[PDB]
Amino acid sequence: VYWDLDIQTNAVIRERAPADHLPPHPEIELQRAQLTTKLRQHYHELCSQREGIEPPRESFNRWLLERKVVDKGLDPLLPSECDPVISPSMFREIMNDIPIRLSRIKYKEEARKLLFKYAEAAKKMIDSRNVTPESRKVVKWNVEDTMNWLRRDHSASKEDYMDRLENLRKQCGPHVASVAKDSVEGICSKIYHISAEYVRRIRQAHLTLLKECNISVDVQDRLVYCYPVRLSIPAPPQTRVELHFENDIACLRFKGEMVKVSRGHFNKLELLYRYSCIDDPRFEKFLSRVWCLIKRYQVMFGSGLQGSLPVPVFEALNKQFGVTFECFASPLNCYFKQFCSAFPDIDGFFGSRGPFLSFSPASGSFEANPPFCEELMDAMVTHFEDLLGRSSEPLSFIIFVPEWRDPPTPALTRMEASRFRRHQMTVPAFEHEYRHGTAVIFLQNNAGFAKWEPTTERIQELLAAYK
Ligand SMILES: C[n+]1cn([C@@H]2O[C@H](COP(=O)(O)OP(=O)(O)O)[C@@H](O)[C@H]2O)c2nc(N)[nH]c(=O)c21
Ligand SMILES: Nc1ncnc2c1ncn2[C@@H]1O[C@H](CSCC[C@H](N)C(=O)O)[C@@H](O)[C@H]1O
Repeated sequence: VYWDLDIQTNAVIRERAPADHLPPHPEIELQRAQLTTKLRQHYHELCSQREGIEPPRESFNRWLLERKVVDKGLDPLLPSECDPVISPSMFREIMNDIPIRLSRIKYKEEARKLLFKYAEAAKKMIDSRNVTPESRKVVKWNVEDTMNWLRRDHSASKEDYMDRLENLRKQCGPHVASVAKDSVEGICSKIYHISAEYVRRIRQAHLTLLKECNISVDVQDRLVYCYPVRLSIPAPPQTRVELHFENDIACLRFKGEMVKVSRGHFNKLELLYRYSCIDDPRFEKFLSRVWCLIKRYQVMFGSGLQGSLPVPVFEALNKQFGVTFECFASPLNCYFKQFCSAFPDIDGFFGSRGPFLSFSPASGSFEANPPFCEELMDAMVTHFEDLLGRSSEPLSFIIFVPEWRDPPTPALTRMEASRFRRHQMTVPAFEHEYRHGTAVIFLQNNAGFAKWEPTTERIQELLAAYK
C-alpha cells in the first residue's frame, strides 16, 4: 500500500483542447535515449577539456529542469528553443567546482590533501590562462602563503586545514571565477546547441514514422473536473514488446533493448492505465507505452534531485486537508491517480494532467513537492499566486521544499511574503523512501482557507504522520 488510486479528484479546470504532442513509440524513445547519452558524453568532454573537471554531480539533470522552465521547442525532454541561451543553473554549478570540486573529508590527512590540491590547481590556472595583473597577484600571493604555511614543521588539526581551505577559497574565488567565466558560459551554450540539433533529428524521425503509418499531423471556458492529457494526433500501431517476470521484476524487451521495473509498480501502471487511457480498450498498445515510460524516466535520471513523502503523510493530507492531487509527480511515484508530471506525451496514458506550469485549476486541494531546481520552484510560486488570485473558488496548496537559508532561495523567500500564506512550519528532512530540514507552506485563498483551514488539530494530525 504505497498509493491510493481510489481517491477521486477535486481539481476543477476549464475544458481544454487535446494536446499536439507526437504520440510516443519505442523506436523514437530509443533514439532519444541514444542521443541523450551522447549529449551527456559531450558535456563530460567539455568539462574535462575546458576546465579539467568532471561534470558537477546532478548538474545535467538539473539543467534539463531549468531549461524546461523557458523551453519553447518541440521535444518533451531535451531543450531546443530557450531564452536565455546560457543556463544560470549549469553555470552556477560548474563555477562552484572551479578550480576543483570540494569533496567530503573525514580525516586530518584528507583535509590537508584537499587544501593542497586546491592551492596547486589555482596556481596552474594563473600560470596557463589569461588573467589580469590584479587577479594574478592576489591568487599567487594567497597560494604562496598557503604553501609557506604547509611548509611549517609542526602540524595543525583537521579543522584548521578545513578553515584554511575555506579562507583560501573566499580570497581566490572571485579571481578564479573571472578567469573561467567566458569558458564556462561556452560550455553552457555549446551543450544547449548540440541538444537543439539532436531535437531536430528526433523530430524529423518521429514525423517520418507517423507518415509511414499514414497518420496525419495536422472548446470552452466550461469548468470540469480534471482529466488526463489527451493527444489530438492518432497513436501509431503497437510494436512488438515482450514481457516476462524474473524474481518479481517485470522485464520488457523492445528489439533487444531491455527495461525493468518492479512487479508492484507494473501492477500499479496497469491500474493507472485502466483509469486513464481511453484509446486502447484491448491493451494492444499497453506494453509499447510502458516500455516508453520506463525508458524515458531512465533517460531523465541517467540510470539526489527530489524527495518523496511518506504514505501516512499523504493519508493525513487527504484526511485533514482534502488533498486529492500532486502538483509534481510521475506515474511511478504518484500517490493519487491525478497529478502533474514532466512528460505529457507519455505520462497522460497513466493519469498525468501534464506539466504543472501549464495546469490551471480554478479550485481543489493540492500537494506540491517540486524537484530541487531553484528556477522551477520560483516559477512554481509565480504560478501559485496567479491561480490563487484568479479564482474565488476554494483553492489550496500545501508545499514541501527544503529549508535553504544560506543563501535563501527566491521561491522560499517569496512564499514567506505571500499574501496567501495561512501557515508555515518545519518537518523532518527528506529521507530516502523504500517504494537540511523541510519547510511546509500553506498557500490558500479565502475560500480555500475557509474550507480547509490549518487549525491546531489538523496540523497535529499531519505532524503525527511522521511520528
Ligand atoms: C544546499 N543548496 C542546494 N541549492 C541548489 O542546488 C544546487 C546544488 O547545490 P550543492 O550545495 O552544490 O549540492 P547539494 O544540494 O546536492 O548538496 C545549487 O546550485 C542550487 O541551485 C541551494 N540553493 C540555495 N539558494 N541555497 C542552498 O542552501 C542550496
Ligand atoms: N514541470 C513539472 N510538472 C510536474 N512535475 C514535474 C515537473 N518537472 C519534474 N516533475 C516531477 O516532479 C516530481 C518531484 S518528486 C515528488 C514525488 C511525489 N509525487 C511527491 O509529491 O512527494 C518528479 O517525479 C519529477 O519528475
